[PDB]
Amino acid sequence: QNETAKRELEEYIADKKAEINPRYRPHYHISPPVGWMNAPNGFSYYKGKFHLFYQFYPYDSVWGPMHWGHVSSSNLIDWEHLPTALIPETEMCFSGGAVVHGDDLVLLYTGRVTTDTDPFYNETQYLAFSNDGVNFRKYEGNPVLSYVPDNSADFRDPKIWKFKDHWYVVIGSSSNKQGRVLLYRSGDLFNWEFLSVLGESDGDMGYMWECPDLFELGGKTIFLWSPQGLEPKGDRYKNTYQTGYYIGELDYETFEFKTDKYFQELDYGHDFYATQTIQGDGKTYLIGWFNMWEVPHLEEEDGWAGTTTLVRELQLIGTRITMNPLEGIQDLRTDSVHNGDLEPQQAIEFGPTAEIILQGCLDQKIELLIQGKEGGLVTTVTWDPEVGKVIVNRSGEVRQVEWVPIGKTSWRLFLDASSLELFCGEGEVVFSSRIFSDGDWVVKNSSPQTLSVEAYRLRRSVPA
Ligand SMILES: OC[C@H]1O[C@@](CO)(O[C@H]2O[C@H](CO)[C@@H](O)[C@H](O)[C@H]2O)[C@@H](O)[C@@H]1O
Repeated sequence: QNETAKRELEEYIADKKAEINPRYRPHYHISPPVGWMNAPNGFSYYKGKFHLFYQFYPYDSVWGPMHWGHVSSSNLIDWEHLPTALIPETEMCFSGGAVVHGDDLVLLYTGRVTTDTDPFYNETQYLAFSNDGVNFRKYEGNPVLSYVPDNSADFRDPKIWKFKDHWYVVIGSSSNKQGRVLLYRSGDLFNWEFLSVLGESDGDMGYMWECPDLFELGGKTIFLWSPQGLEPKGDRYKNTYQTGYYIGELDYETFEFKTDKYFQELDYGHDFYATQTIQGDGKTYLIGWFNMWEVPHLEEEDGWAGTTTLVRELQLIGTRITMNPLEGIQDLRTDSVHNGDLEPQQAIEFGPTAEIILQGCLDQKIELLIQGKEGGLVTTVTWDPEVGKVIVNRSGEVRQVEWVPIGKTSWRLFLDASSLELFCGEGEVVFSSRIFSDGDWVVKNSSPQTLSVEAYRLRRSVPA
């Protein structure tokens, strides 16, 4: 590693840290120490700790020359910052995965380099290694994988896993302005054999397929990815770009992904894009970037942008991936703020953090009004039984979906200094939206019915 380049960045961060307005900084969501965060990267388990990286531009609250930020956790709730894992050189350090080989945590990441031809960039897969889980050195012979079908300039966001005697990777690409994902495999992590175009847009599924993922859940293969170029369709695909999944079966003989290509959005909120998953304890954990491309970031002017979501546990119930907060998220709970009846127009007061478990009768309207103690911008969460929809109105911008409850009719709502995550029922309908208002959260019952509300303040689990 370049000791000069590193030390200079560590001291830029340690100094720039004092200029970070804390007003919107999350208490219990992963945020960059300073500057810009986008897609989470290389979700891994190495030496008794979950490791997570992320697309990181230290020097400003907007996108720029891509670094890998780095955090670790015992419980997937509390996270410590580590030194910047990857600093760009000739290549920007674009998204990718991480896997444990020997004593080593191995990062497989896309290196984007400039060119002087129409695309004006090229994408290949770079290796970096660590034995201490702190310092990362790039492989002398990078890139280890350069071949992409139709010589497409788009070739990014490898998700690597081990099955039998091979590492497999799914990688995002385009061709004739159609999104696609490519399956490769290696015996040694250095030499990569192309297997198949796992899926491709027929025209209606966008021009680029970012942050692909592939894993088993509920006895099925999930292809989870971030397509760009979907048209809004009724209530769906309203965000700048989408994250969603196909259900099917990956055949490890034919390397064919057999699916009906029934697309579903994972998260119905305003600010959900680009996911990572890991499997352990017989569970499937997922985390996403808690922002959206080409829309205002109200925290930008405070010298930072972006958080992750809460880590969610996945299940496949029928045809639906449910998301729920971690079983032990209740460890965040400090003060018990409310229990039982919350009458019409009655309000609950928090600090910057809130957990609310609410139930009403689904025969009548449910509505929460969420706003700062000192007023400012409003977010409303509504059950409208006329249309059978959950509606998150974030400062006038609507996200809504039909909700057919699996079982539980209760909602679990998590507020952080500048975020909202609504888990409806058993997690079949989830909204993740960034929210901003003036001061400590006040939540008012706007419903024409009394709600049952269990409410807590939540402690910090991440740095300022
Ligand atoms: O930081 C690059 C990293 O982010 C992803 C997913 O968000 O792609 C981004 O890259 C470009 C940044 O301007 C955009 O063209 C693209 O739309 C944006 O999503 C990953 O694909 C990539 O590794």
